[PDB]
Amino acid sequence: FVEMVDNLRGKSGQGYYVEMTVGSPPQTLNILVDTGSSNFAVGAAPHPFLHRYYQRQLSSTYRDLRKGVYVPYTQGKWEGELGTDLVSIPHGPNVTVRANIAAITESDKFFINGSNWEGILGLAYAEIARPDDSLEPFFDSLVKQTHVPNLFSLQLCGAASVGGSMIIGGIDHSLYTGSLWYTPIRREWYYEVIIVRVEINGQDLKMDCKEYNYDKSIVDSGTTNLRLPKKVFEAAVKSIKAASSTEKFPDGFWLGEQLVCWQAGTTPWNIFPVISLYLMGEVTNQSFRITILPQQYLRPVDDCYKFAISQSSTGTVMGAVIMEGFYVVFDRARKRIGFAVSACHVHDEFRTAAVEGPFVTLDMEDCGYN
Repeated sequence: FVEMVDNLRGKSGQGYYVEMTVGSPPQTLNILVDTGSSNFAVGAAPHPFLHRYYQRQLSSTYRDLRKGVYVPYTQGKWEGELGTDLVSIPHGPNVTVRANIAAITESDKFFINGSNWEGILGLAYAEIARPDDSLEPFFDSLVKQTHVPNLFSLQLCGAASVGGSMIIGGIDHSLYTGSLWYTPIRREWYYEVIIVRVEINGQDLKMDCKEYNYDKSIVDSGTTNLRLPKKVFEAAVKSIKAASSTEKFPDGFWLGEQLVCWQAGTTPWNIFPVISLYLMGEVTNQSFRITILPQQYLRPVDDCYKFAISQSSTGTVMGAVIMEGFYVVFDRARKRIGFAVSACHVHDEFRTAAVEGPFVTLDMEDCGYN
């Protein structure tokens, strides 16, 4: 696992990517680690934003599936030709597997000009893969063709360049402190979990827990911000404004638009509240909680910061904002996701992030949306 430590790189806001090789001979490509999707797709044509791309014709092990794939978006998309080839992760488990690969030949609003990645590794379940759930995701193929345990863990460390670790097939004790707590994976499509309570500085936000998971909550390394549903968002902001009312900020700030700056080294951390998310536990009526410091939802860009908490309309998304404070274990074998304080999170000299429990929480099922 020490071979896999620090195997993730990236640029602030551009996601985390891991190095991979495809085809024979091996072609090196940087791939985005996305637990919010399920396709392994890489650029396979000279799009101007790409440092490089997958060249099928040069791989003796490449197999054309004579099938196309089209993945839409809010207003963009990527499309390509399906196939399979030998895939490997140089700084991962010492194995090689034949996996489905979507060679991207055309796309819009997908690649980022100036980024250093050329593809995406969707680690979620087949259920949301494209064109349909028959296209086996990379991880399923990794597990079914080798003896790598069916689980991976992520330690996203933020900072400009960012770094992290994706421990494949295991858990590395040196990446976290305290104990690991597990929440059940409600359903195997996205990495869906259930939030049963939210607190700001220790004070309940007083809301029906169902509003916290409307219309779902997921753990997504592919998203940058902690995204809360409207009702929840406004409630959270109203509460954070109050806590930091000692100072005023333009409406643009609370919208991730306009930023805020303070003399280098004089950021008033103490005036920003800590947020607590209570997740359903492994035992009936039992829950646990995770708390992020403001250094988590106030990401840098003299010191300037941008509100890293935005509203959503597609449910709660626990992106880098949340994940960067914890070591997240995607225990696929046991349908659960574990959290523990990350060994690389940024902390105050007074307040400290945490993962604690147990707590007694009744009718947690009711929090789930249907």
